[PDB]
Amino acid sequence: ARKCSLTGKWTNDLGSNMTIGAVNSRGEFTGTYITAVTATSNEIKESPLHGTQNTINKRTQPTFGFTVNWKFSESTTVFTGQCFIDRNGKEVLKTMWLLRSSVNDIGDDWKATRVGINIFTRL
Amino acid sequence: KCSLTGKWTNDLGSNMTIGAVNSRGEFTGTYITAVTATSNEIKESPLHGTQNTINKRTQPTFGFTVNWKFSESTTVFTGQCFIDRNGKEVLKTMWLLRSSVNDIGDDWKATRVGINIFTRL
Amino acid sequence: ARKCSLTGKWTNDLGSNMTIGAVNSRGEFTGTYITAVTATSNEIKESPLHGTQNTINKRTQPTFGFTVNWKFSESTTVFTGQCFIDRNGKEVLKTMWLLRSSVNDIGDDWKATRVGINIFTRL
Amino acid sequence: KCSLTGKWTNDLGSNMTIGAVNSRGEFTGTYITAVTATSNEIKESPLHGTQNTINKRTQPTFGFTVNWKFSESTTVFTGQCFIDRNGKEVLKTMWLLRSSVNDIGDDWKATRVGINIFTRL
Ligand SMILES: CN1C(=O)N(C)[C@H]2CS[C@@H](CCCCC(=O)O)[C@H]21
Ligand SMILES: CN1C(=O)N(C)[C@H]2CS[C@@H](CCCCC(=O)O)[C@H]21
Ligand SMILES: CN1C(=O)N(C)[C@H]2CS[C@@H](CCCCC(=O)O)[C@H]21
Ligand SMILES: CN1C(=O)N(C)[C@H]2CS[C@@H](CCCCC(=O)O)[C@H]21
Ligand SMILES: *[C@@H]1O[C@H](CO)[C@@H](O)[C@H](O)[C@H]1NC(C)=O
Ligand SMILES: *[C@@H]1O[C@H](CO)[C@@H](O)[C@H](O)[C@H]1NC(C)=O
Ligand SMILES: *[C@@H]1O[C@H](CO)[C@@H](O)[C@H](O)[C@H]1NC(C)=O
Ligand SMILES: *[C@@H]1O[C@H](CO)[C@@H](O)[C@H](O)[C@H]1NC(C)=O
Repeated sequence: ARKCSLTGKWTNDLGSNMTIGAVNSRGEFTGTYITAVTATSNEIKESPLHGTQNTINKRTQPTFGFTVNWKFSESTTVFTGQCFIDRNGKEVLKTMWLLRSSVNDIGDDWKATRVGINIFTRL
Repeated sequence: KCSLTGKWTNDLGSNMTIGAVNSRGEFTGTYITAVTATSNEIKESPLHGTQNTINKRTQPTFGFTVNWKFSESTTVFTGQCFIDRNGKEVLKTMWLLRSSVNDIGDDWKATRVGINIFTRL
Repeated sequence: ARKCSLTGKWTNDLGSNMTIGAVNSRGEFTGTYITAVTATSNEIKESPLHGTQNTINKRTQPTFGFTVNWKFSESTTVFTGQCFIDRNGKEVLKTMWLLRSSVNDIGDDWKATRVGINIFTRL
Repeated sequence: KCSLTGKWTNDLGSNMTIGAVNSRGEFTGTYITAVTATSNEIKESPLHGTQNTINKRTQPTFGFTVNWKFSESTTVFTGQCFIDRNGKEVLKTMWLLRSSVNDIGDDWKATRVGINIFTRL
């Protein structure tokens, strides 16, 4: 088995691209995220992401999570998933995400959150 | 106006502290739990995230990741900080708890979802 | 303790009310859903729901699922959960839901689904 | 022109069938799995749902509930029926798997979520 590393350049079937840097010995990493599309009426810009990889038992397919701090809207996405060596020997990030929109009144909180799923593959 | 910095709790009986929020929107914090999805002994785990600063809002959205120290899992949270006129702050979140699975054909059952409100503790 | 039954009239935090009729031998039930808020701009009609309670091992706190076929929107909400006897001995539906919007292009499927959670309590 | 009625599969190897959809949008179908979250023997299971017929879309939304016959669980699916240039149909869906828990204090860990595409069998 290889080790499934988070570090490097990734893409998805939405055509978003994301780059993750070194993971430090606390599991932290930083990177950038450029989306191809958007839920808002706003102009897209690349954005920073920050997260961690779980290092408990030093697993080769670790779980992780990261936050995308969108720099062109009031939104936040969080991703969480696992870095897998797929059947064909490629590393793949299997993720799910929550997209939280900003709402003006707490009475609209019920509808502020979308969910989805994305595979990331090495670009 | 609404700020993430503080000690906070939820109805599961978890306590979370988040420290100061830097110019870039970043913070760190701790998360201690009382109930789990594992048999392993509970340890305090660290957390990192960001609050969105766009248009300098007073009820910002945010996300963070909790890096479990007692299991192989990872939980992410995202929500929005709501404040009233008395300055009562509440964090309305949803979360995803990703378990580790040994084989990729098990990925489908690895993700649990739920919501939690956090109150000032 | 008591059998937690879905049959009856319920309410939530959002001010929605719903009535579930009798549960049949197959665990099927039908009902109506009347909402006090939406994520559209139309006028609220009462909407039909249909679902099932799970009757394996005849649990007193059964899981269930149902579909709300919105009569004033091109959307569908599904709910799934468990009928509990709460701490205070009152019957409660603890549910999670997905709200699926119609999108016009397949490329926009990603953004079509919201998620939340609601307790229902007896009206 | 996108319709639910048919025999379907997904990448987990479950096959579903759905019957005719009546004027009231209702259907019934069956669901057979090859993998489960349970240790019990798989049995085929019934499903019930509706397609949304408002403004009579060629690509309607829908939801259904799978009444598991071999565990105490319920799964609900919701999505949209997409049909392409040549009549190729696909159902884009998302689901919630609700497990049974004994105490209300355990409600929080009871729901998993995922996504699946169904294609014609
Ligand atoms: C493009 N996307 C992507 O590659 N995803 C995996 C999903 C999760 S975040 C969303 C984009 C959000 C921009 C924020 C906003 O519009 O509020 C979508
Ligand atoms: C106590 N909890 C809490 O405050 N939540 C909002 C939910 C989401 S994280 C979960 C605890 C997970 C511990 C790690 C593990 O069990 O592997 C539960
Ligand atoms: C009122 N609601 C309610 O009692 N919920 C638990 C949530 C789940 S469905 C949504 C209402 C949707 C109306 C249909 C539409 O907006 O297209 C919201
Ligand atoms: C095979 N599956 C499938 O085709 N899915 C889309 C997922 C969501 S339901 C689950 C099967 C659950 C069986 C019941 C149980 O384990 O209690 C899995
Ligand atoms: C993703 O990468 C490709 C290849 O580098 C580039 O053509 C494309 O524009 C990138 N996507 C975005 C959204 O910038
Ligand atoms: C949380 O806070 C209260 C008082 O500050 C304390 O009694 C309790 O033990 C703490 N919870 C955990 C899970 O350690
Ligand atoms: C819910 O029922 C209550 C009491 O019967 C009533 O005041 C209210 O109108 C109902 N809600 C809606 C949205 O119809
Ligand atoms: C589903 O359909 C395929 C194609 O007919 C068949 O080989 C397979 O056994 C079926 N799967 C299950 C779980 O019944």
